[PDB]
Amino acid sequence: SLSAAIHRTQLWFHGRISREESQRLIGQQGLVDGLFLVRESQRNPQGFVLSLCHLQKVKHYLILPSEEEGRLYFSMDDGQTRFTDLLQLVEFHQLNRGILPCLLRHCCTRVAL
Amino acid sequence: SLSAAIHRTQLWFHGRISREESQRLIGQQGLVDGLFLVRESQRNPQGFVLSLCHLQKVKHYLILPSEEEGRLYFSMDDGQTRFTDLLQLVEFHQLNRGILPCLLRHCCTRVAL
Repeated sequence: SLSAAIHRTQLWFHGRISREESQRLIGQQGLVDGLFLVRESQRNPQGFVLSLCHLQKVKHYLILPSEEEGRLYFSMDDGQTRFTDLLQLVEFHQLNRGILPCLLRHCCTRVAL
Repeated sequence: SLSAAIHRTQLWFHGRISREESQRLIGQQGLVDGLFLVRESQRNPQGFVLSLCHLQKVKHYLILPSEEEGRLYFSMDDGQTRFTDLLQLVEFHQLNRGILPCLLRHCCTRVAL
C-alpha cells in the first residue's frame, strides 16, 4: 500500500549534500552492507557520486556526464559502462555489481515513510 | 546535465512531514501558483496529502488508499478519479485540474539541487 503508493519515487537521491554528510547519514543507518545513496559531487559539481557501504567502509564513485551522437550519458568507469540517467544506473547495479564491491541493496534516505 | 541525470527521481514526494513543515517549505521556495508537494499524513497512518499553493495560499488534499475487490487504487475524491500510485496522480494533474484549483506546475523539491 505504501510500497505501491511510492513505487516510482527515487528515495536514494540526495541532491546537493557533501561527502562527509553521506558518510554521516550512512554511518548512522548502521553501516549496512549494500546501503547507498546518490548525490551531487563536491569536487566535480557537474557530476554525481554513488556513496556505498560495503564491509563497514563507505566508498564514493564519481559519475560523470558525457555526450555521444547527440545524446547524454552518465558513467562511473570513464565511459566503459553507460547510462541514460541515474535511475538506469541504480537499477542496473541493484542486480549487477559491475565495478562495485557489492549490489545496491538498501536505499539510504532522510525521508520518513 | 542535472535534469538529464535526475529524470525520473520524483523529488515532489517528501514522506511524512507536518502540515506546517509543508507550508514552511512551500513558502521557502517562493509561494508560486502551482508549487506543490506530496507528503504522508501525520494523522492518518495510511493517508497521503497533496500540498499545493494557489493564489498565495497553501491547500491540502487528502489522497487515500482504496481496495475494491483485491485491487488497490489511490484517490482524492473517494474513487471518482482513480490512480495506481502517486506518480500517476501527479502526472495527470500536471495537465488536468480535475478537482484542483490549478495545475501542478512546480515541484517543491525534497532535496537541494
